Amino acid sequence: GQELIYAGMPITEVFKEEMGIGGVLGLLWFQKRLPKYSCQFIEMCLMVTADHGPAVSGAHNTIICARAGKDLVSSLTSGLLTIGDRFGGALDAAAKMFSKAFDSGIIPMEFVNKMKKEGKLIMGIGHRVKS
Amino acid sequence: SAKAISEQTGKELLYKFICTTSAIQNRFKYARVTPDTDWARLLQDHPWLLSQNLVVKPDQLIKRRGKLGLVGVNLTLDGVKSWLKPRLGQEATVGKATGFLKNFLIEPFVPHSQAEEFYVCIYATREGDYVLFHHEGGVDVGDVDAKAQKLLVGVDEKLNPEDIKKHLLVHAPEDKKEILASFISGLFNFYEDLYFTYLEINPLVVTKDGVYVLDLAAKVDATADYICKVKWGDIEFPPPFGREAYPEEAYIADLDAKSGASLKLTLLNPKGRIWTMVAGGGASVVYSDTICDLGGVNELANYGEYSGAPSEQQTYDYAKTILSLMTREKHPDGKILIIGGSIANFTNVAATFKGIVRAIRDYQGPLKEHEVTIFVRRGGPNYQEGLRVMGEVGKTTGIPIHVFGTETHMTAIVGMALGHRPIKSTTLFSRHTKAIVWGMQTRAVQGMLDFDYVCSRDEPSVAAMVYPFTGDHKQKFYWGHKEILIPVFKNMADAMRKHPEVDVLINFASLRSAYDSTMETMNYAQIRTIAIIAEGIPEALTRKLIKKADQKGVTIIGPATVGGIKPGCFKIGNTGGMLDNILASKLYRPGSVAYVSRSGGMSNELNNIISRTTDGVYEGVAIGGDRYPGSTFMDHVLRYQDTPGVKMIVVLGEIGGTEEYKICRGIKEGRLTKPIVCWCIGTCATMFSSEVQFGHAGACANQASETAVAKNQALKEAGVFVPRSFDELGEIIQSVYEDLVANGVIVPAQEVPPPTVPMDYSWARELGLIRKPASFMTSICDERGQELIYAGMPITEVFKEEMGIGGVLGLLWFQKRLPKYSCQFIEMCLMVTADHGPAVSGAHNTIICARAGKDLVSSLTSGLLTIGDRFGGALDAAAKMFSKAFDSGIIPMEFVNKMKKEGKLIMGIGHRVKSINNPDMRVQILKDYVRQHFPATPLLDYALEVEKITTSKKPNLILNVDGLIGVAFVDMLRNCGSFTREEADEYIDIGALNGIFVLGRSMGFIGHYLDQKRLKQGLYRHPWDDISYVLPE
Amino acid sequence: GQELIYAGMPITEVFKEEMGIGGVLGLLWFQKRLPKYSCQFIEMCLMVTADHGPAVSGAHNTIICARAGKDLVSSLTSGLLTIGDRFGGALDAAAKMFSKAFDSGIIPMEFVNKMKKEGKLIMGIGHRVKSINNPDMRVQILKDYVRQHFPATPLLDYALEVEKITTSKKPNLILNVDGLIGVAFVDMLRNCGSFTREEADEYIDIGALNGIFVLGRSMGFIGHYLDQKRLKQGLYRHPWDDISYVLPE
Ligand SMILES: CC(C)(COP(=O)(O)OP(=O)(O)OC[C@H]1O[C@@H](n2cnc3c(N)ncnc32)[C@H](O)[C@@H]1OP(=O)(O)O)[C@@H](O)C(=O)NCCC(=O)NCCS
Ligand SMILES: CC(C)(COP(=O)(O)OP(=O)(O)OC[C@H]1O[C@@H](n2cnc3c(N)ncnc32)[C@H](O)[C@@H]1OP(=O)(O)O)[C@@H](O)C(=O)NCCC(=O)NCCS
Ligand SMILES: CC(C)(COP(=O)(O)OP(=O)(O)OC[C@H]1O[C@@H](n2cnc3c(N)ncnc32)[C@H](O)[C@@H]1OP(=O)(O)O)[C@@H](O)C(=O)NCCC(=O)NCCS
Ligand SMILES: Nc1ncnc2c1ncn2[C@@H]1O[C@H](COP(=O)(O)OP(=O)(O)O)[C@@H](O)[C@H]1O
Ligand SMILES: [Mg+2]
Ligand SMILES: [Mg+2]
Repeated sequence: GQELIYAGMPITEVFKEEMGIGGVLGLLWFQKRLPKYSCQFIEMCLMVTADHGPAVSGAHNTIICARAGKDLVSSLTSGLLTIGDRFGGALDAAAKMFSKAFDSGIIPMEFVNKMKKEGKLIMGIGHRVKS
Repeated sequence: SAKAISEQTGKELLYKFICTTSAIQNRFKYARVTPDTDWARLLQDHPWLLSQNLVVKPDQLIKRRGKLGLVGVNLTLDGVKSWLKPRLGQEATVGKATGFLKNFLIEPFVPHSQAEEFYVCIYATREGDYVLFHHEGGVDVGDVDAKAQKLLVGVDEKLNPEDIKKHLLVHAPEDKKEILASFISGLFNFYEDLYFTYLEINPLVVTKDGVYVLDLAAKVDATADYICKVKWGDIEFPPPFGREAYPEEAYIADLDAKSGASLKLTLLNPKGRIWTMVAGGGASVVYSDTICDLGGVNELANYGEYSGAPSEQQTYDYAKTILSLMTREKHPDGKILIIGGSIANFTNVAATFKGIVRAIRDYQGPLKEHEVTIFVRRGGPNYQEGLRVMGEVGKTTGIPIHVFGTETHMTAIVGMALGHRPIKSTTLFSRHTKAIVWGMQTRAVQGMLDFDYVCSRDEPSVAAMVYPFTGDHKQKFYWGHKEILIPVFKNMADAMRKHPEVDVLINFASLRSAYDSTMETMNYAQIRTIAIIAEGIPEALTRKLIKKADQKGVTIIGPATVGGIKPGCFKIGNTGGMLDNILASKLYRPGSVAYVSRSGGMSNELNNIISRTTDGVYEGVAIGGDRYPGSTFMDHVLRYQDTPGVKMIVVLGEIGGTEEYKICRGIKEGRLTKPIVCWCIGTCATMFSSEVQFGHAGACANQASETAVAKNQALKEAGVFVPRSFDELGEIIQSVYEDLVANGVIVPAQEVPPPTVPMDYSWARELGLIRKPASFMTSICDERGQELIYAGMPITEVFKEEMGIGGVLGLLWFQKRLPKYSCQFIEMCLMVTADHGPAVSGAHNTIICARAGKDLVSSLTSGLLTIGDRFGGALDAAAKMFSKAFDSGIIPMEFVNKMKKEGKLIMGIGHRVKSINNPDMRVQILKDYVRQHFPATPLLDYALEVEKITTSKKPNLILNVDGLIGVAFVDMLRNCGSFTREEADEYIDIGALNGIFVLGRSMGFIGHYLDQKRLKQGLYRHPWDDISYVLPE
Repeated sequence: GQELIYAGMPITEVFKEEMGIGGVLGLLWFQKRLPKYSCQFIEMCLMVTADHGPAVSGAHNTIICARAGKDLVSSLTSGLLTIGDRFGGALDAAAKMFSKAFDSGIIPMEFVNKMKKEGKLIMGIGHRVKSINNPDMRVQILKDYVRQHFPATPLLDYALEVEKITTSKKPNLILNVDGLIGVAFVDMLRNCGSFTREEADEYIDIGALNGIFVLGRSMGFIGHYLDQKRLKQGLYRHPWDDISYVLPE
């Protein structure tokens, strides 16, 4: 077009309506004009997940790669490719687990015990130091 | 179709599987004798042959053997051998059939009285299976239908044993009723379980000792093979007495059995000069009728058909069989090949004709030697291209081929070749009909939509598709020039629920699952009409479909049909084909003529004929070719009688069954008042010496009344407009029509032009009307062909030439057939670069990745992405640096000093531990191979001179493996003789050397991934004590 | 060390013993000195999987990427990342499927019917053009090799029985190259005598078969990258007339 359109909304309208990164993500991922608290929450998640030091599987790989004299894209992707199972997968895993448990109609205690019997740990539960 | 089995086959099955309280005697006591019998072995296997007297008779589907002196009764083995001496191998003429007596059965003689002989018969009909019994059995029973007690076991009914005693055994001796009732009960269950359609035991003997099955004649429903294979085993279906069995027939039968397509071949006269290769069960019979009407009966070599969209390969295998058969011996007047057919509904004429053309090319020498002339007539999908390739093969081979299309009357080529001429619910569909299509049939759906658009329908006729193998999704289609979406459902229940407007289902399920999916459809009350496409559904299953449909008021069109068409309203699947044919035959608007045919191909020929002779088709239905059509000729004729828009009816009948007589009855009763035109195909069968099963499963006359000749006569007598032959059908339709216009019965509507649909891109390019530029360009591999090609070399040749990995790389990377030493050197490089431990950047990243629980590709690429500069780059760097220096003309010492001045180190020089006196083995291995096999190594020589200098500074400044591979690879490209300097230089520049490292090391990295997984290594996190955190304040 | 060691074997010994690429792969992937027929068969697989034209998901991506002026590694990996499910996954899928079916003890007919009921198609069965009477040459090359050199082929034997069934429905439901490599590789791991059942099963599971395809096809992909560079091919932009834009209102 004569203007860039994000999920039916023109780029000028996107700015005029003060959508923000959260709002833009709403259009491009979900094709929705989300409530402003929802946009703000998305932005908030992107901020707390921004980084967690250079020791983690992904950061380490990017660093190695950067240090092996590679480009931004190569270095970034080399790190991103670790994201998925044992690294960064927990968000999806936790959401899926709890959603299943909830929707199954089992009470939290039944769920806790079900996991123990099945020999599974709860995703999204536990911390190395935080009490 | 129902096929006869030998007496031995039937008895073996009976003895194996019958379940009765009755003690059946002489179980498996039979011995088969042929002219090749090893009597010593026969006697070893059948010692009972010496235990009592015997009976001997041929087992060749010969009826009334006793009356022919062909049953030798109460003989010793010596007597049997003497009886066989003048008979075994002898020719015999039984009626109009003449064959050789080559297969006999020997069984124990069963002494009994004439009073101990009984007659039992079970046979299938639409309404169920009749069970016949007579107490006066044997070689003199006479008319069993009139005499014998008869009992109908309904379609899903069970045979009540009390009914056997009550209705059937009325005249049976009292002391034998219990045993007969038990046997008959078991016999019926056997008949059902093994899919018999006819089972006669005459005589059945019952003595003080038990039950004896003296004779057995039977037919099984051969279409039930997929069910009964296990029980039947390698069941053999013999040719009728008088005909021989040929291996070419068995070959075609095996092809037929392995596909939805229909492939049929029966040899009538291998030495005949008239051969046919016609598409369709209907058209093939019409062409045979025409040939016989023109006096060619004695010279007609075969009867056969191909239909149901066979592939190019299937058509090739079919055609090569015919061509081989017609070039066995020369005929003085040469030979003729008739390649005909209707205007096809969906068979791809180009694909099938390309198969035939390939066979013609392969047999061109013999065809010319045998003076073969070919005549072609065909219409249907891509027929234009089909006709072109036929014409072209004639030109290139010099074989005379005369090619015709839709403008030539179907059977006209026969006269040319022979020198006679020079060269329930009344309304099923409306303009509102919505259908569900079962099966992934996107082409048929698009064809329906193209028809709907030109018919000026408000909405598409297909509301949804059901396909159980995929998940629910939407499929793209075209409504004019507009792209639309049609939903596809995994489950039928979802499609029905979401589309309550649907009252029609078109079932494209294969024969294997059509029964269950049709029964499933009938659980949805919304569905009032079901079209069943599949050919080959067992008759017993179709009867169950009929029972349920009748009780639910559902109209079934099919099985074994293309469907039907209602101009202006609705088109069933492929019926009527593509837009070109819909427009040509004016199928976009209704006329006044309604028709019904068994044949799909012929229904589209009727569309053509009717469009040319009248105001056009009002509605047409193809009932299908099966013995029990879901809806009959009468069912549709009555709908047409009750449809005011219909002014005349056309019926294309067929040999087999007595359906057409219902029309005679309806006229006589005054129910049918509209003019009816009818022609029954299959008049040729009357002239054949043995029974012939035509293409349609139902096209076989089991009684005199079922012949086409008989039916045509009866219809003509009843007042139906019957032509002299199929050739005069068009003439009679036009005559009836013209009389109806004259009498003001019909008022032809003024013609309105229909909506215009764009040509699909596909056809447009094919006819070269448009040109569209390719966005891409490749030169290394071609997968489009009959074989995979790597840079001009076919995959088989790659293997034949023992190219190896190195050779394949030469092809795909350089598009060159490299010298074997060069290939081997490449393989050598991949081997030395395979791995170098887990400590290096890439291996480390792959390992971290595999430990982070990732897949092989993610883990491998995570490590590959470290390749390039500081890691893995040295091969390219060394090659480039040394090549530049060499080519500049500077001597090695000048180069060493230049680099020092420029503040650069020499790439490919240096090692942490390997000294000049302590060499790197990888370097040695390669250096030695290179020196021993390469014709020239100028750059390696230069590099070794540089090494001489550097090692005199520090002993570890040796030429390392990256330098050695780098310069040797340059020497290979430059001096192997496959590349110009320009080419060699380009390949180095574009990074072929980086490719070597990457490809080589990928093996090590995948190795590490597998290792970490097998070593069950947990998530890695780098220790904090190895990280200096220098953050702001 | 003073010498490079591949799974306990020094690099000179590797060359001296004429191990070849197949032999090297034996050591690095499985840590086994495989029979020479097994090595040669591996090399053969890597050759038939080398390439299959520029139309396939992966090749296309590599080409686009090369044309967008990127490096060998970026272009290769951009293509490799498509390998896995609907592209190149079939070898693993077929091997796993047939191995399960075989080991379950169900006869080929039971298996064929089980799949139909479960609403699943057989992985490694079917071809767009190759018929039972018009064979896939890659399948021929390998089938013939294996029949000649594999001492035992139980799973291939089972698969060919399943092929017998499927081809008698529709003639193009042949055992394709992904099915043929899949089952032959299983037969190799199980019957070459270098692996315990447990070992053979672990290797299939951890996706050694995906490795074969990835490694093999990497040659074709690098081939394409080089080709595009040499063909001095410009930046690609997909044409708008091939895209249906179904945006909200
Ligand atoms: C008992 C003891 C040895 C180990 O227990 P611990 O470390 O506290 O607990 P565990 O490691 O067994 O884990 C506790 C529970 O959390 C559960 N759990 C852990 N992580 C979980 C997760 N992410 N999701 C769900 N459940 C989780 C475990 O399944 C376990 O369940 P259970 O108690 O129902 O079996 C320890 O508590 C102890 O030393 N106690 C002192 C006893 C003492 O004084 N001894 C006498 C010396 S004189
Ligand atoms: C002088 C000394 C300190 C360091 O020198 P070194 O390690 O031999 O040499 P360098 O590290 O400087 O490298 C040697 C040369 O190889 C060159 N070089 C290194 N790697 C190279 C490569 N890959 N390609 C090309 N040139 C390379 C360097 O440019 C250098 O060149 P130059 O000699 O012309 O300057 C060391 O030799 C020494 O300790 N000597 C003993 C002196 C002694 O006994 N002192 C008295 C104590 S009482
Ligand atoms: C029936 C027909 C419409 C569609 O059938 P088709 O294309 O041969 O077969 P399908 O698309 O349904 O697939 C055939 C079988 O292969 C199976 N199959 C396909 N790919 C498979 C795979 N990869 N693994 C396993 N099974 C597979 C399907 O499950 C199906 O099984 P089923 O037959 O047991 O249901 C078609 O054969 C036809 O047109 N036949 C001619 C009938 C005729 O002449 N009609 C009368 C006109 S007058
Ligand atoms: N094994 C046998 N023992 C005694 N009589 C037999 C035996 N086989 C046949 N018969 C007699 O021979 C007659 C003719 O043979 P049959 O099998 O009925 O042939 P067809 O019906 O062709 O004439 C039978 O009706 C029966 O009387
Ligand atoms: Mg008899
Ligand atoms: Mg047919």
